[PDB]
This record gives sequence, structure tokens and C-alpha cells, in this order.
Amino acid sequence: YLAVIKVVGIGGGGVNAVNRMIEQGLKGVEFIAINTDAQALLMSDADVKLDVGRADPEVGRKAAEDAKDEIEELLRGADMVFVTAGEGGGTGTGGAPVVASIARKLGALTVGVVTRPFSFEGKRRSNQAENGIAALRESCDTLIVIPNDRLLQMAAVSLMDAFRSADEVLLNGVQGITDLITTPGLINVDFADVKGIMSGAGTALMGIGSARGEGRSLKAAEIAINSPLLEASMEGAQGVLMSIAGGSDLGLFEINEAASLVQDAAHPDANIIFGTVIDDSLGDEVRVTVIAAGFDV
Amino acid sequence: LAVIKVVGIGGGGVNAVNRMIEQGLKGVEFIAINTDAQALLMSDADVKLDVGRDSTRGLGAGADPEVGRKAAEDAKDEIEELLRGADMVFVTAGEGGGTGTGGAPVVASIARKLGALTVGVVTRPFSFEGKRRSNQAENGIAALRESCDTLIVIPNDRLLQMGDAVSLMDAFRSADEVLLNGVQGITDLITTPGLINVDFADVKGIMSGAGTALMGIGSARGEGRSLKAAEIAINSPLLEASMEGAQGVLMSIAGGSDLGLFEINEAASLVQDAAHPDANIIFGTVIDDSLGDEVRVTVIAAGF
Ligand SMILES: Nc1nc2c(ncn2[C@@H]2O[C@H](COP(=O)(O)OP(=O)(O)OP(O)(O)=S)[C@@H](O)[C@H]2O)c(=O)[nH]1
Ligand SMILES: O=c1cc(O)c2ccccc2o1
Repeated sequence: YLAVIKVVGIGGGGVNAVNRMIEQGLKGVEFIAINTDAQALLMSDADVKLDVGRADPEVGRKAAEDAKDEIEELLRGADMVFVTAGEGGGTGTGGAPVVASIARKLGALTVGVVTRPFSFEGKRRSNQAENGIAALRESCDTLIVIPNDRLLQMAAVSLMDAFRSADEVLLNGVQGITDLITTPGLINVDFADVKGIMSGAGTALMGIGSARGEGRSLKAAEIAINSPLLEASMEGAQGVLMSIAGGSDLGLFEINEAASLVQDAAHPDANIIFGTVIDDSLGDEVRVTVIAAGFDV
Repeated sequence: LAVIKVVGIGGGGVNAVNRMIEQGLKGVEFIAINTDAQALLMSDADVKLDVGRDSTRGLGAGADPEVGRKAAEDAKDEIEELLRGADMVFVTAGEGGGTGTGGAPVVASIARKLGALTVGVVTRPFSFEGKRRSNQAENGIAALRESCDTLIVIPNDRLLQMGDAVSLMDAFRSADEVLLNGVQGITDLITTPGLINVDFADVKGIMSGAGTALMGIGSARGEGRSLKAAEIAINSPLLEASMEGAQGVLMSIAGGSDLGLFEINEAASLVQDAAHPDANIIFGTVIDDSLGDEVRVTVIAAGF
């Protein structure tokens, strides 16, 4: 009866992202690692693991289609599937859309998570990364797109910091939503609400914010609604999800001030899903995640 | 904090990493890369990558370094994605086989292309392993040295002059230990500093572009421990009697919190008296409450 959430990392970048989620204690989900390369295997502590290798996206797609039945049996039962090939290119890019289409034909709410690489990484031809997004958005209910370039606006970031930041915000692209659904807080939500703003919703962007001390929830919320990762698209989004993670001492009044701000910041006709998550490991810090989907005609 | 990643590649490198994990080396991420799937399933590394499955069946590179080089290069995008974010990468291997000899330069070059401070720590095989393993290790060391800021070379032959005079497995365990000593002697300055704090920036200043290097290790307890451990270390057979001509020297003294500045300083006086007249010498200390009344000096010598 409660939502069954499965999180699928496919390809080297995807299995590695899933391994990071496991090491950071992301709870309440089933982890699935799918390897798509014949020549190598990244190992994983995921609950469920499937090797389909039997650096090219076409290779990753054929490997996944060859295993469509096995893949489908792993996904059967899920209310929600996340699919990511994480950072980097590779076969995962090709296999991701196959997993996503299987999940959506199964009727799971299917959320793709994809990263645009930094511009300083170059491009390898076919417009490979752009095609990978398009194929994924062709088969996802919601595609969360993380533009890594916008991280360089979040300061005077070093090259190592830029990579560590990309990893962290990718992880949050899953955690911020899944914790809202799976983990109790003062303000809880219905999986059905979440299904309503994300189903058939198309492309989404994300924003994050953190603060300590006085007015932490309003500060963190204002950082999140203003995140360069949202690419100034908050005002036109027709679906908006916001989750506030903090300690269990966080007062209703302060929470509500953040909820009121996202409503002022959002388009008047937007669906807004608002909740909180008790995470006492955070001290007097509070962490806001904002997912914006849709667009205004 | 600086993000430190330690890569064991090939069988010996993966075994050294397990020993690092067994002995509690902290503050680093351990990455095991091998061409044998069952040896990687016995690894306790945080991250594990099986390469060359098409070209080796998961049974090693058959002592062929070109096989190990192609297997790592085939996985270069994956490896790069595992290293991304590190300020410091160590690349550790037993030279002379196929996987470590061939693959270590690829891992190192990725770390260097990312701009991480890239430190190799590798062993020369024992003379009794035969002349092809020595030849292959020679080429592998030369390739590795092109892609490392500092490449620490540990001659296994000299291990047999130290400690107890037994068993083949015992000797390789000794290799595992000295590889750990070379990694820990450096990483602990950054992750668990004592009184004389030598941070990542300092280590980067002395180790960047430094070239080939040797190490010495020494420990002692009781009266005059810090002087004793320092003298064993600067006289270590692993230093191949070349300490005294080295112009860059990094030295760490690890001890419990009862280790006094006076003790530390007396060891430092001894080392710089014995050093090259023009040598750059950096001394740092490591708080390690696990050592009891023991003190442990590690010495890294480059620039001969
Ligand atoms: N530290 C350490 N060194 C080892 C161990 N076993 C072998 N060595 C050393 O490392 C060298 C390389 O061995 P090994 O690492 O196992 O080969 P490999 O790189 O995996 O190459 P392969 O795939 O062709 S079998 C050996 O020649 C020996 O000198 C070990 O258990 N610990
Ligand atoms: O550690 C493992 C073992 C495997 O069988 C596997 C298969 C596919 C994907 C990831 C995997 O990680």
C-alpha cells in the first residue's frame, strides 16, 4: 500500500551514483545496479544487480533491450522508478531510456535524472549527451535535468569542488523527493499528489538551499527558489515540489513561512506539493529541495 | 578537507589496499581495480572495478602488460568518473605483472589530467621472480614516472634485509606493509595532524613535479624512541643509501598524544644533520593514540 520506490543506476556513472546513495544512507528505497559494458564491471552493494554487458550509447541500448524481460521482472511492483546514468557518458546513456520505458509501460511513475556535463568537458560527437537526454525524456514521466555549468555560479569554485558539487546535487535529485515521500516529517504528503504533478510532466529542474540559525527555513527556501540550477524557471513552472529537511524541533510557524514564500514565488496556477522531513543528523541546519516542472503557455 | 583516494591495481596492489584497510588507515577512499573478479570480491575496498573481462575472462593479464594497459584504457572513462573530485590520488601496485604494470600509468595519467596531486607507490619485484618480471617492472616504472608528481619505488630485494630472517607469503605480506607505510606516512599528516601540522598545501608544494623517490621507515619504543626511529628510517635499506644526496625530503613522526615537541625536535635535528646540505626538508607529526609508547618515523626522499 505505501509507495514502492526503486532507484536504478545504469552504467558506470549510474551504479557509482547509486553506490554513493547507499554509502550516504539514503533510506526507504530499493537500489538496483545495472551494468551495461562487456569489458568492465563496477561492483555494487545494491540490493539487486543485473549485468547486461554481452563506451557507445547504441551498445548500451541493445544490451538493455536484449534483457528487457529480466529488467521488467526487477521493476514489477514499483509505484515509482528513478533511472539515472549519473555523471559521464557511456553505455548507461543508451540503456537508461530502455529501463525508463519498461518502468512506464509497467505503469510506475518514471522519473529520469540526467546531468548536462560542464562545458569545459568537451563534447563527443553525435551530439551524444543531448541525444541521451532526448531519448530519456521520450520515455520518462518527469526528466530532472541538472545543468552542471550552473554549479560554477554557486562562488570561486575549484575544479575538484565543481566535481564534488555535481555529485552531491545529483544525489539530492533523488533524495530530496524520495525522503519527502518515504520519511516522516511534521508536514507529510500523499504519493498520489506527487504522482499528479510529475506524471506526464516532461522536463524538470531542481534547486537547493541550506541555512543555520535564525530564519533558517526562509533563508534556505529563498536560496533554493533562486538556485541557478532552476535557470530562472520557477516563475513559469506549473508543477512545484518543495521539501524541507531539518530537525524535529522546527516550528510550524517557521515551516509555514517557507511554504508561503514558494507560493508567492510560484506561478499562480501552479500545483504545489509541500512537505517536511525529520532528519535530526543535521543539527540546527535545514535543507530545502525544490523541483519545478512544466511551463506556461 | 582534501579528498584523498588510494588505488590498488593488480593483485598485489589490491592486497596492499586490504592491508591498509585491515590496519585502520583512515581519511581516504580505497579503490580496487583488477582483472580477476573473484579477487575483487574478496577486497574490502570501498570501490571496486573489474576490467578487461572480454580479453582476460576475469583471470588476470597473464603477466602481459599490454593486456593490462588495454584493459585499463578500455575503462578510462569509468576510472575517470571514480577519481573525479579527488585532491590527491595514490596509485599503488606490485610492478612486474600484467595488470599493475600496464594499468598503473593509465590510472596515474587520469589523476594527473584531473590535476589531482598524483603519487605512485609501487614495488620492484624480487630478483627470484625472474628476469621478465624485473624487465617488465622496469618499463612499468618508467611509464608510471611520466604520469606521477612523485613516484615512490620500493625495492622488494631490500625488504629481505629487514626484520625476521622467512616464507614467500611472509615476504609479500612485508610488501603489503611497506606499501601501507608509504601511503599512511603521507596521508596521516593531512588527515590526523599532531603538533607540527603539515597540510595538503604543504605536501603539494614539496611533492608536485618531484619525480622518482625512495622511502625509509623506522619505529621504536621506550627511552630515546624518536631518535632511534629517525635513525633507522634514514638508514633504511629501502633508501638505497641515497638519503644523504636527496634534496627534497618529507618526514612524518607518528606517536601518541604523550609525544613531546622536545622528542619531535631531537629527531628532526638528527635527520637534518644527516641530510644533504641544501636539502628542502619538511617535518610534520601525526597524532595516533593507537601506538602506545611507540613512535614511527617515515621518510620520503626525492630529487637526487
Ligand atoms: N604487495 C604485494 N605484492 C605482491 C603480492 N603478490 C605478488 N606481488 C608482487 O607484485 C608483482 C605483480 O603481481 P600481481 O599484482 O599479482 O600481478 P598483476 O599485476 O595482477 O598481473 P596479472 O593480471 O598479469 S596476474 C609480483 O611480481 C610480485 O612482485 C602480494 O600479495 N602483495
Ligand atoms: O558487485 C556486483 C556483482 C554483480 O553481479 C553486478 C552485476 C551488475 C551490476 C553490478 C554488479 O555488482
